This record gives sequence, structure tokens and C-alpha cells, in this order.
Amino acid sequence: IDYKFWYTQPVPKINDEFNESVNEPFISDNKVEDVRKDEYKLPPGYSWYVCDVKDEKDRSEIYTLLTDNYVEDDDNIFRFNYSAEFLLWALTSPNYLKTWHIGVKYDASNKLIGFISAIPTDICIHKRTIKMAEVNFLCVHKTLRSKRLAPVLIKEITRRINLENIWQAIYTAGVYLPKPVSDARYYHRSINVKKLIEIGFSSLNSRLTMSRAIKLYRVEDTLNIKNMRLMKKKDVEGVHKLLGSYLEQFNLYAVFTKEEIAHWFLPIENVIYTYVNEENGKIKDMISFYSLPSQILGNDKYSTLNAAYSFYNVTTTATFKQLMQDAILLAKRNNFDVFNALEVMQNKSVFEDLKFGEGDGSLKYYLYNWKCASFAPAHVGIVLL
Ligand SMILES: CCCCCCCCCCCCCC(=O)CSCCNC(=O)CCNC(=O)[C@H](O)C(C)(C)COP(=O)(O)OP(=O)(O)OC[C@H]1O[C@@H](n2cnc3c(N)ncnc32)[C@H](O)[C@@H]1OP(=O)(O)O
Ligand SMILES: Cc1nn(C)c(C)c1NS(=O)(=O)c1c(Cl)cc(-c2ccnc(N3CCNCC3)c2)cc1Cl
Ligand SMILES: [Cl-]
Ligand SMILES: [Mg+2]
Repeated sequence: IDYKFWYTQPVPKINDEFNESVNEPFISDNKVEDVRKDEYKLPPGYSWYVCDVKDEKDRSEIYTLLTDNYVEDDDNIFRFNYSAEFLLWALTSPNYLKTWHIGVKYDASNKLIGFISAIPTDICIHKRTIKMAEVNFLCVHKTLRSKRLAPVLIKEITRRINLENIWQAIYTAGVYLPKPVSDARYYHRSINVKKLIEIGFSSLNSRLTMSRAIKLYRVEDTLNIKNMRLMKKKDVEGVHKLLGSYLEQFNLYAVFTKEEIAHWFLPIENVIYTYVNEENGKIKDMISFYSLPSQILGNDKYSTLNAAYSFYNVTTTATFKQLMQDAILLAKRNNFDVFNALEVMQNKSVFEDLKFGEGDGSLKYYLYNWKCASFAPAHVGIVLL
């Protein structure tokens, strides 16, 4: 595979190896003055569209495009189905720009056929803090694949991010591109095991009968940390200190302001779940997970897999194992079928004892225009949506 597009870009070549002594841009001294003011050209019959994510109709068009054309599993049974309310939350964080929510319409039918988006955040990479763009939800309609529209969308969002004097981005993908700074597998913890088997997400074996699998994944409906409760606005300062202080140990992590903590953590039903343990007016433990369902295609019984994805979890009054056992419990109480986590932060250490199973492939973390040492995923301290 040649990466004829990617090799024109400020990113590492497949064989590039940098020491820990290197931690800087590939291209520095960039000038907002010099950024191209013209939109990149689209094939005949197609146009840029500025998406207003706070307009329910524009949002619903993005929602439809992703519902029909986003990430599918290797066998093509499952397709991610981010909710409209989810997309609102994911793309209207503090200081977001409307002009980084970019669609492409096919003129003749006025239908949206392409999308890419970014949001601004401060990213600390090997102890340097850089204002970056966080790029997500790149999607080209399934009918228009391998026509090189993705590189158009990418060069256009790059241009619009550069116009804000920002020159670095972070992004994740399942595909291998030049070149991951880290690489983390998904692990899956079955909650509704019979449904997971019936939809073909998990399996059994003569060793393991349906009843025995159900017993294996059975959980006690009692928290290790008995006062774990939904987060509220009063807990923003406390979570800002607990999470902020925790994250500083990692090689890569978002440096959250208090406004960002409110946005990213305050709970939204069917979007984001954050629980806290408050002890003497201090927040001492937190659990958070987000809702990302998969549409189940062509099943007579089920149309939706409800999945909870581990987001940020910190404990100071229990073991990490006990905290994540509580996270699984909290996802079960909210009627989630499976709890997913990446082998980042301290997550791997709990996967065997908590009966997680290893997933297929992995999620690659990337930076744009940044040269640095790569590292093991335990050193990663950021989870993108
Ligand atoms: C300073 C600011 C900088 C801002 C930008 C930072 C960079 C942000 C980068 C974006 C981060 C997104 C992160 C994200 O959203 C989360 S990862 C999920 C991405 N979305 C999907 O998988 C949805 C299902 N697939 C599709 O919609 C299409 O297959 C897409 C649109 C993905 C590719 O459409 P297509 O019809 O299949 O392909 P062509 O148009 O013919 O394009 C082929 C070229 O596309 C390169 N490609 C393929 N998949 C990619 C991927 N996931 N990242 C980056 N590049 C990807 C590919 O390597 C090749 O270049 P090469 O010839 O060099 O290999
Ligand atoms: C049930 C189901 N529904 N679908 C759609 C799939 C693929 C599955 N199978 S899975 O659950 O076992 C699983 C899971 Cl959770 C996640 C990844 C993974 C791979 C690559 N990229 C991303 N992202 C890209 C951008 N940020 C969002 C995450 C996720 C792969 C698998 Cl295979
Ligand atoms: Cl060009
Ligand atoms: Mg294409």
C-alpha cells in the first residue's frame, strides 16, 4: 500500500523512528497570512455545505448520513449509529467553530453525501501543550467510495483549521495510516450475554453452555463504592481537579478547562454518563462512559446493540479493579448490553479479572504535523468519541 495522498502530508513515513528527545512539528513558523483563501475543488455536481449542528434539520442530515454510511464491522452486520443528540454534544464543545463542521452535497438531489468535522482542544504530547484540532466523523456515502473524495475533505478541513492559526491535529482510526503514535485494542465486557450470542457478537462452545455463560457474566447489583452518584454542576471543580491531576502522568492527554469539564462530563441521557463519589466536599472517585449503539442489520429480533464505552475513570478510595467493576454495574443498570474499553490508561490491568474479551484489530492514535516518539497504549490518557 503506497499512501500517495498521506505521503504529501506533514506526517511520519511508515519507517520513521523518533527518539524521546524529538517532540516538535514537521513544519514550523507557519503563517495564517499564507493559508489558501479558496475552497478546495470538488468534482462537478458537488458543493460545500456549511452544517449548522445546532439546527435540528442540518443535524438530522448528518445523523442520516452517518446512520447509513459510517463504520461497519468486518462481517458487515453492525454499523455505528451515533444519536443526533450525541452528535450535538460531540461537536458543540467549548469554543467550537461551525466552520469546521463541513459537509458535501450532491447538487442534483440536494442530499448530503460527505462530512468531516473538528473541534478545538489543548493537547499535551510528551509534556508539551499544543492547541490542536480534534478530527472526527469523516464519512463518504457508500455509493461514492474510492473516488478520492476523502483527501478533498481532509485538505479542506486542514485549510479551515490553519485559518485559525492551528497547525496540529489529533485523530483515531481502525485503518493503518502513516503513522500511529500509539495503538490500542478494544476489549469487551458482556452484560446481556444471551443477546450478544444471538446477534453474533459473541459465541459459546461445548466447554461453555448458554447457562454457564450467563453465570459467568452475572453481576452483583451492589456498588463497591456505595455513594457513586450521577455527577451534577456542583461537582465540576472537584472533577476538574481529580481528572486533571490524574491525567498529567500520561504521554498524551487533553488539558481540560473547567468549562470543558462541564461540557464533557455533565450527564446527558443516552449520551454521556458520569458518576462521582463525594467525601468531605471532595470528589474522590469518578466513572464515566458514553453511549454508542450499533445498528444491527437484518436481524428479526433486534435492531440495536446498546453499548457503553469507557471514557474516563479515576479512583483514590478503592482499587482500579473495584472502580471498573462498579462502571460495568452502572452500565448494566442503564440497560447497556456490553461495556467496551480500550487498553489505554490503567484499563488493561482489569480486563482478565473482570471477564473482558479481546476484540478484533485495534484503534490507532495519530497526530498531524508532529514528530515524536511512539509509546505503549497504557501511556495514552485520551479517549476520542
Ligand atoms: C492542522 C489540522 C489538520 C486536520 C486534519 C488531520 C488529518 C485528519 C484525517 C482524517 C481522520 C478521520 C478520523 C475519523 O473520522 C474517525 S475513523 C472513521 C472514518 N470513517 C469511516 O470509516 C466511515 C466509513 N468509511 C468511509 O466513509 C470512507 O471509507 C472514508 C471517508 C473513511 C474514506 O473514503 P474512501 O472512498 O474509502 O477513500 P478515498 O475517498 O478514495 O480516499 C482514499 C484516501 O483516503 C485515506 N483514508 C481512508 N480512510 C481514512 C481514515 N479513516 N482516516 C484518514 N484517511 C483515510 C486513504 O488512506 C487514502 O489515502 P492514501 O492513498 O495516501 O492511502
Ligand atoms: C458491535 C460493533 N458495531 N460495529 C460498527 C463494530 C465495528 C462492532 N464490533 S466491536 O464492537 O467488536 C468493535 C468496536 Cl466497539 C470498535 C471498533 C473500532 C474499530 C475502528 N475504529 C473505531 N472507531 C473509529 C473512530 N472513533 C470511533 C471508534 C472502532 C471495532 C470493533 Cl470490531
Ligand atoms: Cl492540493
Ligand atoms: Mg471517494
